[PDB]
Amino acid sequence: MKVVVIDAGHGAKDSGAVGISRKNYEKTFNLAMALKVESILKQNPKLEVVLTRSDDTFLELKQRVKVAENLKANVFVSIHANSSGSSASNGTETYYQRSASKAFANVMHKYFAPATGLTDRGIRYGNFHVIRETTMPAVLLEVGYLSNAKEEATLFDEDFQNRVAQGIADGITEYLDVK
Ligand SMILES: [Zn+2]
Repeated sequence: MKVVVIDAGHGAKDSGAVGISRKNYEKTFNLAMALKVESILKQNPKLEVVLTRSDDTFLELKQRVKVAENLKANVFVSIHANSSGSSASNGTETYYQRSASKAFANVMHKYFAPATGLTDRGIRYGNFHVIRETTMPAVLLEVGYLSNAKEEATLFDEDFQNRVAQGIADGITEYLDVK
């Protein structure tokens, strides 16, 4: 089968970005999203879904990449939530670091971006360890900004997460052509 590695950014001592409300942590959002994407993709027998973390545990960047490399993942998707010094910043972004990951970023963004319904900030280059050191198509998704009051609430909305999780799942399913 085709192996899909889903990486929920941060975890444990690393809370990631703290929402403007000061009541939500990015790590919480990342895990909830990863678990939802896993549940959706698990229904596909042509896929073998592996999560770098399935609970609130700490994982070094090198460790997340090692799993993907060791299990020979076909794709790698790191899920994150963004933060800005200005509470006005908002939108969804998809990052790639290597040329071989651009096709996947394009397909992923095609289904992922519309699902968030947030401002489409497009596909951008990002020098992030997990998408740089990986050798298979790898993208990092910054779903939305936790620094924006309305957007933070939206990212922690159950329906939003389910819709976006399906979009992320579609990006993977479509790219791997396992419909
Ligand atoms: Zn992050």
